[PDB]
Amino acid sequence: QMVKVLEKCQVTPPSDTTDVELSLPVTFFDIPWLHLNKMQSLLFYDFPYPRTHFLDTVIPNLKASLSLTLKHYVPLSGNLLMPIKSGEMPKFQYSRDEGDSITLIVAESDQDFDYLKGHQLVDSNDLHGLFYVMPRVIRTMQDYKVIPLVAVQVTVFPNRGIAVALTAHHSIADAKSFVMFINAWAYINKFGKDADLLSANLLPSFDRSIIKDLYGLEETFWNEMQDVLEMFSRFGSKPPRFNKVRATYVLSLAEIQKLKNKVLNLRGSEPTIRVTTFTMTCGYVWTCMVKSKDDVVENELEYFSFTADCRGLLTPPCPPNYFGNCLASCVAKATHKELVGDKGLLVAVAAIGEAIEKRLHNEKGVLADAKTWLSESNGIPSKRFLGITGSPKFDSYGVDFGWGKPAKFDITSVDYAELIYVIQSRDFEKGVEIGVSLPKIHMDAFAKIFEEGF
Repeated sequence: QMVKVLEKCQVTPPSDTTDVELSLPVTFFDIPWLHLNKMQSLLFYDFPYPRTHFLDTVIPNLKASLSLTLKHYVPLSGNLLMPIKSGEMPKFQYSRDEGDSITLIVAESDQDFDYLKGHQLVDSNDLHGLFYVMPRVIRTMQDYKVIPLVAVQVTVFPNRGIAVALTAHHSIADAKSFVMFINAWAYINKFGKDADLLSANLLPSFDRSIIKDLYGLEETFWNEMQDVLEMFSRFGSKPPRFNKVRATYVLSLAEIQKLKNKVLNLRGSEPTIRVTTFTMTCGYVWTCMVKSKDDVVENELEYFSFTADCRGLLTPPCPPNYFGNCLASCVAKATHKELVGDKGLLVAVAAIGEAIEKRLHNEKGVLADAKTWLSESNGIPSKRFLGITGSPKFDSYGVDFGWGKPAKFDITSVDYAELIYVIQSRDFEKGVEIGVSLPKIHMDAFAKIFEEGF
């Protein structure tokens, strides 16, 4: 590692313009995600300015803007409170009398910045190295442990660029919500204290009185998770040495059409299939991902799990800007023989759409079968699995602290699993950037089959 830390500090919300306390409940949507304490989000920026300007001006204004935007995102300055004793339930808490506050790390790195941001093969470890390791438990009260929610590590590459590296506990925000926060923080820094986050649709909602647990999912989800939380809680927070490299792929909207029509042409008349930019991009990626395994050296089932934002399907109406987890587990299944065969792309896209219709588009309600979300996931062999985090809906390249849009946005937390992430493309309007992570021998296999599909 060539990352040297310059300063560690604490960012609090504004004093005397906040409540001394804010307690927040743990809805049944948040419970599946309680054991995941890393939802990393890296953002590289071109910054052709002297390290002096960085420290003199850039760090203050970020420290400054972060404080202001915290008065609208208060829970992010608090912690998660995990129960130590049976019969108590988790919660979120911000106590200003505890000096609750996000840890900012001011760092300086001496690596090649144009390398760390590129789309060509990038060592995944170099990327995890730019993130601060949040503690597992910052203090133990008498009912619950206190687990931190957010830390950011700003890191300068002198005369090259800046890398903003955030780390959120997955209990407090899903992909949509966490990107809203990053975009408010950027927005208030760029424009200033008199920045209208409401008008910009970057104003959260923490009211969960309208989140109602009508199917008793909260009780069921807690008890299934009990086993998981014990096992996964004893993982020291340091990033393991990943034997995985990162590569980045870009599809135009037109290259999605070349995939769309490829599916339509493959005589997908028989049953009409739903063909969207999302189901396309996964469909094609999953198909390549399955084939890559073979070229490295069966006829079992391959699974592809993804999340879906229920905020729009809930009842009562749940605000679009509701902050927190609000996701649905979807698991496509398909035959290895079929996904690698002549109709592989067509099989995959059909499979992914057939998973949303039974789950999300379940014409009986989203939560109708939700007592099963937690018990399908575990029935996936780790050997036959693909996952996708993020969504083209989220404005990942709109995070502009005042230096321009980002050079790259990397959901770095993918390496912890057989995952890919799909992000709004930076340079193409309705395109997508697909972040893939694989060992290099494997990764070469992927890209080959990825290139050949056109």
